[PDB]
Amino acid sequence: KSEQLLRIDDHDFSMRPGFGGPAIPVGVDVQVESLDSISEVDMDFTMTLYLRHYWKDERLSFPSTNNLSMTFDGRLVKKIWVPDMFFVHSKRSFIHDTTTDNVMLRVQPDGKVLYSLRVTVTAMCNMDFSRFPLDTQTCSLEIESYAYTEDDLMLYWKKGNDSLKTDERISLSQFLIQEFHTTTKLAFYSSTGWYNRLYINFTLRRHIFFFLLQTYFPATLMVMLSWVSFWIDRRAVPARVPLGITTVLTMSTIITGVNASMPRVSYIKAVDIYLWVSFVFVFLSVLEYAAVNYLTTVQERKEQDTHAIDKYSRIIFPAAYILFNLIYWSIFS
Amino acid sequence: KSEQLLRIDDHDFSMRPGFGGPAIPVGVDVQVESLDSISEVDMDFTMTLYLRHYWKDERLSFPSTNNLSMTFDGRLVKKIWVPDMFFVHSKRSFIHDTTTDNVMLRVQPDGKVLYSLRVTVTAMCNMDFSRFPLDTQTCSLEIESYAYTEDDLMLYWKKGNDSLKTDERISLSQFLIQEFHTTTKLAFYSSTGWYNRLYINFTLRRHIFFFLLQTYFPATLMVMLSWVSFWIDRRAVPARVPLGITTVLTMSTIITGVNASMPRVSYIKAVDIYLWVSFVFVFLSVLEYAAVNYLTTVQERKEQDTHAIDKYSRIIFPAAYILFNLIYWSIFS
Amino acid sequence: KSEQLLRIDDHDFSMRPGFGGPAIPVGVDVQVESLDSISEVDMDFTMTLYLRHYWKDERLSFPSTNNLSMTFDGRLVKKIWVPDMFFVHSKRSFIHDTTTDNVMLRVQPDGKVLYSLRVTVTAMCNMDFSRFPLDTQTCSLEIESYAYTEDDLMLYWKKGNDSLKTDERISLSQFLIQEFHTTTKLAFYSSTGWYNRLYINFTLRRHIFFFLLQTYFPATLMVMLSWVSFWIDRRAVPARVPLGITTVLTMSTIITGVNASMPRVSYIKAVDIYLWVSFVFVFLSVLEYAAVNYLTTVQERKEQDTHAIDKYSRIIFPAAYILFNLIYWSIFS
Amino acid sequence: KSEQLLRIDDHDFSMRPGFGGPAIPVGVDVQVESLDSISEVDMDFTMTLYLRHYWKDERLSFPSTNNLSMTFDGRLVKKIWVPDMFFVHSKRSFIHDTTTDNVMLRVQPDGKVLYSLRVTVTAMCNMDFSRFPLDTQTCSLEIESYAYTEDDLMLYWKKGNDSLKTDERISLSQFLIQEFHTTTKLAFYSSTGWYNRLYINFTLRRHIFFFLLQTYFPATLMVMLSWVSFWIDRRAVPARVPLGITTVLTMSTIITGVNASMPRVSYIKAVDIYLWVSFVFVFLSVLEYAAVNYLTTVQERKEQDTHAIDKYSRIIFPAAYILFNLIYWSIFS
Amino acid sequence: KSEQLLRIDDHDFSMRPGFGGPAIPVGVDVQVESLDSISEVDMDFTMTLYLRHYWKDERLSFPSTNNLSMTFDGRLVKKIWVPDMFFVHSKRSFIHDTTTDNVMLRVQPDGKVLYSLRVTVTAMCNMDFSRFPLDTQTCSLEIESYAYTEDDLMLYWKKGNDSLKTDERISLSQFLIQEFHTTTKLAFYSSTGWYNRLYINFTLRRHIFFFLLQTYFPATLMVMLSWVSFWIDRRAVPARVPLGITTVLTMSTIITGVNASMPRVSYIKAVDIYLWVSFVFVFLSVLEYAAVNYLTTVQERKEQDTHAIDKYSRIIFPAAYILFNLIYWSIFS
Ligand SMILES: *[C@@H]1O[C@H](CO)[C@@H](O)[C@H](O)[C@H]1NC(C)=O
Ligand SMILES: *[C@@H]1O[C@H](CO)[C@@H](O)[C@H](O)[C@H]1NC(C)=O
Ligand SMILES: *[C@@H]1O[C@H](CO)[C@@H](O)[C@H](O)[C@H]1NC(C)=O
Ligand SMILES: *[C@@H]1O[C@H](CO)[C@@H](O)[C@H](O)[C@H]1NC(C)=O
Ligand SMILES: *[C@@H]1O[C@H](CO)[C@@H](O)[C@H](O)[C@H]1NC(C)=O
Ligand SMILES: CCCCCCCCCCCC
Ligand SMILES: CCCCCCCCCCCC
Ligand SMILES: CCCCCCCCCCCC
Ligand SMILES: CCCCCCCCCCCC
Ligand SMILES: CCCCCCCCCCCC
Ligand SMILES: CCCCP(=O)(O)CCCN
Ligand SMILES: CCCCP(=O)(O)CCCN
Ligand SMILES: CCCCP(=O)(O)CCCN
Ligand SMILES: CCCCP(=O)(O)CCCN
Ligand SMILES: CCCCP(=O)(O)CCCN
Ligand SMILES: CCCCCCCC
Ligand SMILES: CCCCCCCC
Ligand SMILES: CCCCCCCC
Ligand SMILES: CCCCCCCC
Ligand SMILES: CCCCCCCC
Ligand SMILES: CCCCCC
Ligand SMILES: CCCCCC
Ligand SMILES: CCCCCC
Ligand SMILES: CCCCCC
Ligand SMILES: CCCCCC
Ligand SMILES: CCCCCC
Ligand SMILES: CCCCCC
Ligand SMILES: CCCCCC
Ligand SMILES: CCCCCC
Ligand SMILES: CCCCCC
Ligand SMILES: CCCCCC
Ligand SMILES: CCCCCC
Ligand SMILES: CCCCCC
Ligand SMILES: [Cl-]
Ligand SMILES: [Cl-]
Repeated sequence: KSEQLLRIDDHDFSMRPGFGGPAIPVGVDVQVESLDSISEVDMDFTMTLYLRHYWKDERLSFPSTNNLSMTFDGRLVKKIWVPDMFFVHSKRSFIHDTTTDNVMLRVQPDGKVLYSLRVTVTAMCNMDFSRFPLDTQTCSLEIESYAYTEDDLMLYWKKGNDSLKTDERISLSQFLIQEFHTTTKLAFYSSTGWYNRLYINFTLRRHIFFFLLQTYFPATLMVMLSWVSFWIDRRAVPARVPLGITTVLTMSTIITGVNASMPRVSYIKAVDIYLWVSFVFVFLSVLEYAAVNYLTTVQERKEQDTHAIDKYSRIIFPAAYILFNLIYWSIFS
Repeated sequence: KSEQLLRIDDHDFSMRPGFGGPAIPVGVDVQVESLDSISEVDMDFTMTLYLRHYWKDERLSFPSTNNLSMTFDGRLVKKIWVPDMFFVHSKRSFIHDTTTDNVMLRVQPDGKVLYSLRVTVTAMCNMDFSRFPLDTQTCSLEIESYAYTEDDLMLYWKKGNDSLKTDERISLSQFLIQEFHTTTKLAFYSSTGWYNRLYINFTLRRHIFFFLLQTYFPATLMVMLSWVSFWIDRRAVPARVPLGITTVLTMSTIITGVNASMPRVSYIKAVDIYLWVSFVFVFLSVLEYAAVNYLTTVQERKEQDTHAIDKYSRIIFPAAYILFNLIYWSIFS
Repeated sequence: KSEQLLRIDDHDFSMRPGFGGPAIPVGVDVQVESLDSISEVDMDFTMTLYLRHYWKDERLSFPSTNNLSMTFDGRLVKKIWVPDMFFVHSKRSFIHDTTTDNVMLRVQPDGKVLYSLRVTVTAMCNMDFSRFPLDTQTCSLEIESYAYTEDDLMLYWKKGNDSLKTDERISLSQFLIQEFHTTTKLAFYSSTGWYNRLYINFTLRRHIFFFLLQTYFPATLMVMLSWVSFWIDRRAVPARVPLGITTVLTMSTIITGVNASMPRVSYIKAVDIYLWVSFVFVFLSVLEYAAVNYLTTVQERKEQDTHAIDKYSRIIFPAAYILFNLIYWSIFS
Repeated sequence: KSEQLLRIDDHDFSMRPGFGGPAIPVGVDVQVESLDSISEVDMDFTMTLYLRHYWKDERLSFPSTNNLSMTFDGRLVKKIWVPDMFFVHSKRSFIHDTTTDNVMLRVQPDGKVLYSLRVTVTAMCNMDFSRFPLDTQTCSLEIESYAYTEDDLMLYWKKGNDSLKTDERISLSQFLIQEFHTTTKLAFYSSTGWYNRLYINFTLRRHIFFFLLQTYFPATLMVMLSWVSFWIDRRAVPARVPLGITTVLTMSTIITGVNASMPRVSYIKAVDIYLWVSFVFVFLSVLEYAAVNYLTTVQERKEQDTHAIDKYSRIIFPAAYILFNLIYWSIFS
Repeated sequence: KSEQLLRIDDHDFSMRPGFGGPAIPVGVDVQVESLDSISEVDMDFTMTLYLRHYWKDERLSFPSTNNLSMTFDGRLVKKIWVPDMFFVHSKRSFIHDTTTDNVMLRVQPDGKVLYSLRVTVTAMCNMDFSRFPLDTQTCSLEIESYAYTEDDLMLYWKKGNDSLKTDERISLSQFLIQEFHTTTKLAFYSSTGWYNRLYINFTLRRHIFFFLLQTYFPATLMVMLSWVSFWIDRRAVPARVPLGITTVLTMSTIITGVNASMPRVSYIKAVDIYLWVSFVFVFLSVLEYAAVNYLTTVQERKEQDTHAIDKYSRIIFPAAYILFNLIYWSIFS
């Protein structure tokens, strides 16, 4: 029996290696396999990865006439001491178990141990949509020991920034992913003390041109279309009135359609500001002709060429819209 | 073996400490990690948190030449007595178990015990949407012992209002969160007796300006647009009629779009009252011109300037709308 | 050890108390905590409740110098006999287990037993939507023994109609709940025999005024709007035609919007009958003017005041609509 | 102990009864409790039912002074041999376990056994939507032994067609259910040999009148409405043009609304053919007036009653539409 | 006892057969039962299948007077050595367990073993939607050993390309499936070494004609409809203006409806290019008449047949649209 080469029953494996003395160092490496999904309303993301641990335990040393190591599956884990890592700020997680538990332990003749397992985790990520669709988001995944403070267990990245590897084909449907890197920081709990925490960081961006074409283009086109009435004969009332009211209806249907396709976030975003300013411009173009028609009727009744209001509007409306665009795009980049 | 320092087999751990005498006090602290989601149709919310217990048991005392404590994981829980807390009015819950069970027990030389675990819970919260979107909601999470009355177990907050801590970055996508605090109250069950119950309370609010811009603004603009026809020449029938009917169509499409984007709650809310009053105003503006056209035709036929009805409507319609707004906003704040 | 006061190993607890003789009576009480959700497309509902059992077993009697009882958690259940209740016509269910299993057993010195547990269940409820939105639904939850016929186990409500309690704040978002009560009935299985079955009954109703305002009001308003054309000068063709076609478009958009907001049930309901009759009325109002215009043109061509058709339509259309409303509301209440 | 009346430890229950000789017959009965849901996009359905097995085993015979049988729950199953049935072509399934496992075994003095359990299963059902909404679908549920060929285990329906019972109130929201019956057939696996397979068959149909009223009626009405322009004076251009373009807009909104409410199946169905032919008819009615207006203008310019094209169109359009309807309804029933 | 014919307690089954020498070959066969679902937003698919393993182990040989084999269920798996296969790049998986675990082991007298189980798996599949709806996708499922390198375990397809079988009725609702085949490739891990990997490959295609009819047809029809205005008398302003603005509204509603029915992928696809070019064509047709009306008014005022712009537009617009179509369909096939 291979489990008799390790004196399992001759040691108390409820205590850590080196108990009573200096803390035992534990090194960590991570390989990220995929990014599975992201939820903008609930503000979280899901990832699948391999987690690997390295440490030494003299109680597991065994004699050998060669330098070959022994390999075990998950059934040995319950018989020896292993580190208790957990994911901070997570919502749910599990360890894969088909066709059996995806775990393993490799033991060297001198007592060095490698511990490897495959896991899927869902983690929280606070997002800010004020600048949508030109926003940028930063997310992180955090790893910590549940029960051992830094006086008993010292947790660190085994090879610095070389400890993190990512799959060549990692992708998300609606985002671009960039800038993976690692950091570390100490955390304090008033109940028990100081703990080491490890971080994996990355950044997300959107495809700007899709949103420009889908949203900003039609609204600008409809605003430009409302200016055509300034060049039409003021005596053609049955042509001037329906044009304005139909332009208002078209802009309203565009805004409703755009609202139906964005994530349901109930606060003001940049694209909403652009759309409602455009709507106001279209509304004012109808008030202009109402004033022109009333004044012309008054003059004809009193008495019994282009009106000045049309002449000024032909210049004033586009200049104001251009100024609004300059200010908007200088503010929102 | 560390489990032989505690005389596990020398005591009956199916009975409570102090059995037969006064009740044993148990103190509680809570740390809230995140708020995960909220469901308005099903009226519930989900939270993740750390739960900690404090009590003393002389049967667990052990000799020591120093003042160091001993730490165990979840496997020891089945061998000793622990308190049986549960969440009142919950729908589902679970204890996190990656990479192992997130539990631990720390025992002092004199028998003081700390018991800590990490849990996620979904709890019910009755909501009232009568004043939407200006409504305010209050929710709570409740903790109680399943099997021990106040004569056997005395449950209390360990440090009063200092027993509750919340994460600095706790947030929800569509709500603002404020005013966390704790309370206690006694509950009675006719089957078994009186029990102590603990409460965690907080309040939720919406972003008002988003809803004002998205709903109240377009409806007011369309009502103001329907008043333009009162200043148009009454002889221009092919201009007056299509304008009114198209305004009615536009208002209908706005209301349908607004209904499609709110939570599916099937009873009358304040925003519905505002929208349908505006729709009635638009309808009456079409009836007005129908009457004017009929009377003018009658006069011309009998026989073979501005009509009085237009002159009065130009004043009467805006004043009535202003009065309705004053009453509405004095009632609904 | 408290489990040695009961002679656990001295009895066969695979057989029922009173084996070989008359059936053992088992009394039941229920406390309903909440109604969690309802699904109209799948026709089911979800409930959380406390289930309590009462019976006597002389094998569990123990000596005592007082009248104190002994209390145990769920670990003792596997060592003694307990009744095997299950929920008939259910789709899924589970027993709550945080922070431990929500079970308990209390034993009196003379052998009386109380058995209590907390459970969540989803149950089927056939619904009929023919009279929507004026429909009424009745639902029930059913409890039965899996393996014991009425000759071996007699199941009954412990205190008649006083055995059922409901929470003061029980509510559903889109329904009103009324008339909780209990019944019993015998059921027959050809495979094994006769069994006792217990029932919990209640009734659901909708908020009528919300549906009246959202659906019936706009359709009636549009039908009334289509009658305006009967009072407009027949010589104003460019005013009469667009009005009718735009009214048809508006009614179509209303019907599409209403269809989008009801539960996806694919058979004919009362509100559909009302909407499509209104649509037919609007269609006929356009055919009327087509006939008038053709006849006037014919007369003028042959040759080279109000037409009779308008005069009759002004009376005939509203009277027919009123008659339809009287018949409809006498049929559907 | 009742388990000592059966000599459990005196037999090897890893082998089948009658090992080494002729196959053991196993009879099956089924009672269907409900149909829980159906998914048209994923093509599957869910059912809850009772499964019962009958066979004889002389190793379980016990002495008795009467003819009473002994009843056990699910804990005995692991100690004896039972048949290993599984559901072919299923996606997921489970056995109900509240308040305990819904299993039982009854043993007669001579060794006859009844084995009963309650289960929920989701099974695949390939569907064809070419004739929607006039399509008919056939589904089945299949039962087979996992590890025993027909040489070792003979599986059959215990009472032929009387072995299947269904609940009196079984229903689905959007379908009608008819024609339950059973069949059997032999299946071949190249890896291990021949196996017996049992089938449960049924048929589904839709409510035709709901779909006729919701889809076919409005499209026919709009096609008939487009024919009104053929009777309007050709000199009234501002009446003829807007009518045609608005009819096109109305038909487009109807088609979009209809597409939004059907199951998302991306290939051509019969109702799509009807709708797009109607759209083509409406388009041609606008081209007709364009030609008429151009020819009239040409004649007046050259020079400086009803046109023949209108006279022919008044006859030709309805006859072609009637012919299309005759062919369509002769093809699709 | 059949488990005593195999000397279970006489061997260490924590080590592989042939330990210390050449690697043990393991052959694999696969039978695919169904394709359950596909998710375009999350980019994954789900499959159900049978997995079979073949290898030899002399430690399991048993004496026999015949050539009959012995069959066991899943309970024996924990007592012997079996291969540890897992699915690479998967998100979730499970082994079916109704009415018991769907596993089995067959052992020949000379020690040959067959190991069979039924499993469901969800796997990732990166997709590219640039050419939608004319895109083609390729997916794969991958199988690998968790803990044994190629020096200890040699994994291969048992019968080459004959090792893969698929069900005759495999189908997906929205895709066509073709070209199943197998491959193999070696993979390298810096942590442990080289491993053998097996692949199952297949291809997916859409139904082109459904998308052509639903999207490309209406847009082309509306572009052709906008050209009618070039043949209408330029003096009929109240006919020319509303026609153009209503055509713009119709095209906008078509585009919104089409966007609502495609998978929510936020980057530019081929069908979007076609739709927005068509929208631009419709917009330019309105600018053309604005210019014509202004020039005619200027000429009449100065002074106090067909205009040249209409004559050129009647030719220029269709030729440009035809050229765009030729380029588009030569690029996108
Ligand atoms: C790894 O590189 C990143 C690059 O930004 C840096 O921030 C981080 O500190 C580096 N970590 C180590 C351990 O070198
Ligand atoms: C904590 O403060 C809140 C503030 O409202 C108060 O209501 C509550 O009673 C306080 N509880 C304790 C234990 O002081
Ligand atoms: C309880 O009251 C209801 C009231 O309708 C009645 O139907 C039922 O029979 C009563 N049951 C008992 C046990 O009294
Ligand atoms: C049961 O009746 C159906 C009726 O169609 C028939 O097809 C089937 O063969 C019958 N089966 C038996 C076992 O009689
Ligand atoms: C099986 O056939 C496919 C056909 O494309 C080929 O690519 C593959 O290499 C073949 N594999 C074997 C093992 O013959
Ligand atoms: C509330 C946070 C600042 C946002 C201010 C936006 C103002 C938008 C006005 C648009 C008027 C149509
Ligand atoms: C039913 C609860 C009181 C709500 C009353 C609202 C009345 C709205 C009338 C709107 C008419 C258009
Ligand atoms: C099919 C069950 C009876 C329903 C009959 C409704 C008839 C509705 C006709 C509406 C015509 C527009
Ligand atoms: C592709 C399978 C045959 C379906 C043929 C339908 C043709 C529809 C033409 C409709 C033109 C508007
Ligand atoms: C961004 C990837 C290349 C896509 C270029 C498409 C340009 C579309 C222009 C449409 C104008 C209406
Ligand atoms: C007995 C162990 C208590 C652990 P704790 O103080 O709850 C901190 C957990 C996160 N590192
Ligand atoms: C034997 C224990 C019964 C507990 P109960 O009377 O059901 C009250 C549960 C909530 N504190
Ligand atoms: C051996 C027990 C069989 C029970 P059955 O005859 O299947 C009836 C189950 C519902 N009371
Ligand atoms: C060792 C048992 C193999 C069973 P198999 O040949 O995979 C057929 C399974 C369906 N009846
Ligand atoms: C001790 C075993 C480590 C395995 P690993 O190096 O993590 C590679 C897993 C995939 N074949
Ligand atoms: C209309 C676009 C002008 C603004 C471009 C960016 C200048 C800051
Ligand atoms: C139109 C807004 C007037 C009401 C503002 C609030 C006054 C009570
Ligand atoms: C228009 C409503 C009249 C019908 C009311 C109810 C009379 C039966
Ligand atoms: C317009 C309906 C005529 C077709 C009915 C069915 C004749 C085959
Ligand atoms: C309008 C269709 C012409 C293009 C067909 C394909 C030629 C490359
Ligand atoms: C919004 C412009 C109105 C014109 C009156 C000067
Ligand atoms: C933009 C309209 C200005 C009115 C002319 C004073
Ligand atoms: C929120 C500031 C935006 C200002 C608009 C240009
Ligand atoms: C609603 C106003 C009607 C006008 C008749 C006095
Ligand atoms: C608001 C219309 C009043 C009619 C004039 C008496
Ligand atoms: C529907 C009314 C038509 C008028 C012909 C008498
Ligand atoms: C309702 C129209 C009747 C036609 C006059 C005979
Ligand atoms: C289904 C009967 C309704 C009749 C309409 C009044
Ligand atoms: C579609 C009909 C066109 C008329 C030209 C003869
Ligand atoms: C249907 C239009 C036919 C044109 C007359 C020859
Ligand atoms: C887009 C065409 C405009 C006409 C001016 C030459
Ligand atoms: C397409 C319009 C061209 C204008 C004539 C020069
Ligand atoms: C992305 C290239 C498409 C060009 C349009 C013909
Ligand atoms: Cl006009
Ligand atoms: Cl006109």
